[PDB]
Amino acid sequence: EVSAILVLTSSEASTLERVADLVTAHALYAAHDFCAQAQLAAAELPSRVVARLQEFAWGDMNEGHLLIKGLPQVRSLPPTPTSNVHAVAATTPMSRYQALINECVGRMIAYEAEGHGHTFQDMVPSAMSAHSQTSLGSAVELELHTEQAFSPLRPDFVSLACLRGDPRALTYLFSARQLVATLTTQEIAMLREPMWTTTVDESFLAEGRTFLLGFERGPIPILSGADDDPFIVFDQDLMRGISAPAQELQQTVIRAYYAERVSHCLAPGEMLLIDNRRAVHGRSIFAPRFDGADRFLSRSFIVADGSRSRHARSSFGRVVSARFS
Ligand SMILES: O=C(O)CCC(=O)C(=O)O
Ligand SMILES: [Fe+2]
Repeated sequence: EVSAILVLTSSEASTLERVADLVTAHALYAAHDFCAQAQLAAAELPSRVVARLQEFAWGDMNEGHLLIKGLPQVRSLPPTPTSNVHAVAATTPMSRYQALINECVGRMIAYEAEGHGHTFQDMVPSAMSAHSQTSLGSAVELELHTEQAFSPLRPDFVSLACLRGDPRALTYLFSARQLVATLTTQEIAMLREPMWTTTVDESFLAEGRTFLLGFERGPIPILSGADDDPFIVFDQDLMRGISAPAQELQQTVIRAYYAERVSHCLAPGEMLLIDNRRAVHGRSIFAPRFDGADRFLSRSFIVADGSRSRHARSSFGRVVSARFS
């Protein structure tokens, strides 16, 4: 299991519910005002909660993730949308609770090329099966990855709030610290070498869309940073080793992930913060019904520094333009 857990008491959950009334702007149509109101209102959250979130945000020895339990109950939840294009989560009370927690940690951001720049994306099963694929997506394991491995503007954190869970849908987490503990000195040194080229994810592609950084990037290393607190960039579908040993080292990371990954089945009222520099994530197979009661998460992204993406956004805008990813 996860172990890095923050459990809100009923009094803390009640304070959070009250503080959410200070966030009144439309999350989709006035994203910057919505996020700025959440950042200001987050000062009213219980100090014990704020302390834990700031410690996690600092990063040093943070475990790669933070699971938050005991959020106020999801009460009049609409049916789970059958597609992930509606942005239903963005108008629920859970999205306000998620914004308050997010804005303690850092600045919320969105990407034009990822779910049409929605402040909160609906993470719901897709019935879609493209040419290469032999299954709709939930029918296969979502492989270990860091979010936007190809992009220097990738989020620092991935935020997932659970509206409806599925008991067979396990979220898998595996930290860069867990990886390094299983490797030899030589494997660690090689993972720190720029031996992997990156490719823009197919979902980021569009007619007439050109990326300033091109379609193929790198070579880049898989590991970087401090020896005792390494950062990881990984994605087997979008990363190709420049040589046979670099390709074999990707397999070594995958085997270590299967051996050491921790799992958690997200349930209503829970929120998971993933440190996108310190951990990789994945998801098991599950069997959605597309009946209105399927697994439904609200996903959002966090960056420590909004100035790093200013060149890619408009003034008082929260959306990174596609060509800059
Ligand atoms: O469905 C999950 O548990 C995680 C999905 C995922 O890859 C994400 O949140 O980026
Ligand atoms: Fe992901």
